[PDB]
Amino acid sequence: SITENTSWNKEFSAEAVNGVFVLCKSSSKSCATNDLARASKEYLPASTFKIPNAIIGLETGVIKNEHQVFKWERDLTLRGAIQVSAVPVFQQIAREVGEVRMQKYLKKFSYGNQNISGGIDKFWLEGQLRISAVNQVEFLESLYLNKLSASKENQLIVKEALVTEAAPEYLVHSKTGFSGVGTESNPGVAWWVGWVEKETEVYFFAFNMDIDNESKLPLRKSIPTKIMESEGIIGG
Amino acid sequence: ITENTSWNKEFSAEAVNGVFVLCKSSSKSCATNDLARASKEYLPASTFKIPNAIIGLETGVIKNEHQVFKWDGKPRAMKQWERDLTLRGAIQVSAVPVFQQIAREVGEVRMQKYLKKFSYGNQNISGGIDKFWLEGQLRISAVNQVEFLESLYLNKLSASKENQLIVKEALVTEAAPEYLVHSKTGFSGVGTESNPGVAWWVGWVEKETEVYFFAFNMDIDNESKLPLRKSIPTKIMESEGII
Repeated sequence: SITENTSWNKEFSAEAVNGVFVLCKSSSKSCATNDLARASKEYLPASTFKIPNAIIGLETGVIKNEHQVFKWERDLTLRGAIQVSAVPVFQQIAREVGEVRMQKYLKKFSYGNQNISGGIDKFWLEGQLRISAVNQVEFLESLYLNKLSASKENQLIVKEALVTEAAPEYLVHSKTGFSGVGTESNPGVAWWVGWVEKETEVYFFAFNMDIDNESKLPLRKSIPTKIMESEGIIGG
Repeated sequence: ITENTSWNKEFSAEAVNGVFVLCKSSSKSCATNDLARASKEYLPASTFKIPNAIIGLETGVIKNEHQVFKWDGKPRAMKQWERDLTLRGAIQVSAVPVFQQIAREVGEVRMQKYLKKFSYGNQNISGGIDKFWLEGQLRISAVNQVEFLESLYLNKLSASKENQLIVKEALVTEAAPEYLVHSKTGFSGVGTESNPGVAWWVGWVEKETEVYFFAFNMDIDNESKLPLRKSIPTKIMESEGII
């Protein structure tokens, strides 16, 4: 069940932006958001698509194993290619997977509008593919639980590649995305999605915002952090 | 495996008797400050949580990656262990009573089998099923730790690849887009001035597309010197440009 917390709008206003945050404790049955309408609106996933693309890459055999090196401006591991800008790597993966297989996996994953038109190597960046913050949480929860239609091994491999913060009792798996800086009337979209394991609890999250100014990009992390901090998740 | 006498500099200041073993790419290319001590076997103390976790998973004693080890509200030796812990948490805070109970459930026969498969030190689990790695006769060298960890990195242990991956994520301690560290500390206790305890730091570092396996141990008779198990090897690694 998802509920609306309009008091969270203060954190978007303060900084002057239009966006949404979805935060779920334990499971996607217990979620809250600043804006119910926008929580279900679908946007270009941009680099958040590397999550399903890597899983599909591994399942189809296009990516050999966790230790494959993607050789070149620099050579990258799977983790490095996900965490850094590595355009050509994932373009090459998508072309190798192919449209029929890509379409079949997005069906199995219930990934957004499942519309991959616009070119096999750019549909998630300039094409027709769209996904909501709610659908991102649902997808990430399935991954967490090894419930996607993929081997547990491959789900595990991608999950370690997504670790971004680590402490003994606090672990964060996450991924950013950004379609580009658009204009005030035709803004781009920026994302931060993932999950936080704090002690024995887990929190799934998905954030997106409209971006029409290059200087606003860091808000994709700061706004969610501030909201999570207010919920008591960050530290004590 | 060559010996690097220049690395002794890092141990000289603190009068530390210890050894560091560092291997670039594979265990076929290693360096150490003390060739003799590199193969000398010591109590693994909490570094044993690595094989123990894998064995707990393989035998079904540990259900999966999301198992919660519930605290019963009864006193534990460390306040940091007095709470519900995940598998990763229990490893990271080195929650001894959690792993003692795992060991009991695994049992002597299964434990012996897996230590043989894993080529784990002297494979001597005498001393009581819940204390052999802490005060018993089990002994492993720094070189053996590097061999074992490399197997784990490569998914080559005789355990499911899923289970090896689960334990690998539980060992992550430092994360960045192109830098990742998997590691585990150990500390047997302070022994005596005459028969000192041992402290350990073991693990591996992924930097860009390279991997480095490492194991450190030292004699310890004063708990105040404990951070040197991380600081000495960190200084050696940073001086080699592993940062």
